[PDB]
Amino acid sequence: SLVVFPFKHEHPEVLLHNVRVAAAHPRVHEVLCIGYERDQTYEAVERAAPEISRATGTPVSVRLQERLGTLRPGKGDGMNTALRYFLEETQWERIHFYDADITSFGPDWITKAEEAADFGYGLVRHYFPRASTDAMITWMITRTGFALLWPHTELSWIEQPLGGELLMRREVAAMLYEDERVRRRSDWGIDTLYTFVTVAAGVSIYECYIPEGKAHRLLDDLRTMLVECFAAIQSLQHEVVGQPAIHRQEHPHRVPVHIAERVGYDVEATLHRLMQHWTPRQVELLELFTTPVREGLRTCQRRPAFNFMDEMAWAATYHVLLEHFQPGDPDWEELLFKLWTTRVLNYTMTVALRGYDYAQQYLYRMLGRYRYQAALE
Ligand SMILES: [Cl-]
Ligand SMILES: [Mg+2]
Repeated sequence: SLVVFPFKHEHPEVLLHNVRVAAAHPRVHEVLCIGYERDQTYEAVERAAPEISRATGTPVSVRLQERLGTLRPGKGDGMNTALRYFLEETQWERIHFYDADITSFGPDWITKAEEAADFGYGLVRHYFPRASTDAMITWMITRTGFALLWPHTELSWIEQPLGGELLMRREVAAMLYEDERVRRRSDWGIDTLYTFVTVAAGVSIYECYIPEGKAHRLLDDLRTMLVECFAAIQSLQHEVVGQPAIHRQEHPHRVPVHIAERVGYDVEATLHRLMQHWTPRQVELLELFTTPVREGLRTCQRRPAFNFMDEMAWAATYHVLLEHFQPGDPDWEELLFKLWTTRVLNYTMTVALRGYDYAQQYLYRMLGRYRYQAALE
């Protein structure tokens, strides 16, 4: 089996450790790191490779991501390049991906996925305990989209559709490398595409729970990712899903305390950020949205406002966005950012602040309400 770690700008020791771990695992045939560009991290790994290959008996290689897609050159190009390397330079049966920034990696992650594949699953997704204000792109953008657009499918049930930890069988990887929609997503949209396409193709999915968290590197640092993940959904909005998928979730443990109590984003800076980067055009664009959202987002010019951005309003807003949002347009991008920011704040003050369990229950019930609403059409 091949284990891939896509990396951009990571601390070498961090990644090297993970490579060590995967290299030492009895079911791993080869390790490939897939870099954005030849940098500090890249050279550090190119160098350590031999010492590690001798120690473990496992080939270890670094390669550069090639431009296989047509959006921003980002993580999608990396993953896809690894897909190509996997299929064209190796004859291994299964491929894993794990983020490079991870600091809680262990052999048991590899084991759990390998054993689930042995059981018969086509794709294995690792999911993790999250803090109640973590993964607001996942919930408010991805899962919501899937719920509103394909309410009868397994799509909105996928726990972490944006997660980069997974395992594919050779044929699944091949199908994905063949898909033009997949190939195109060179940017942060890659993960959404793997999720969408594997489910749409009727691959059988298992999600395994990693009880210890996912420890990696820690609101507007997220802006590109927000737009690109929203773009991905938008680009798929006309696709049809023509078959069911076997889909099963390892039962989750109670969240660890240090994760439930993890700090979270900066509320003050977020509120302040809602009042910044306005332009008249942003203000004319709001004309496209419903009155409460329009009035709401406009008030943010003078002071932060978010009570208006409830569940229903978010869904309204989502539909307007689906139809009018233009990736690449700086005013649309900022506007999506503000809009999503208010939703996040709303969820934080009216739901998350009521407690971990409450917030979790709320999120699942939200998706359900969205599914039912969409199915009535
Ligand atoms: Cl997220
Ligand atoms: Mg990260």
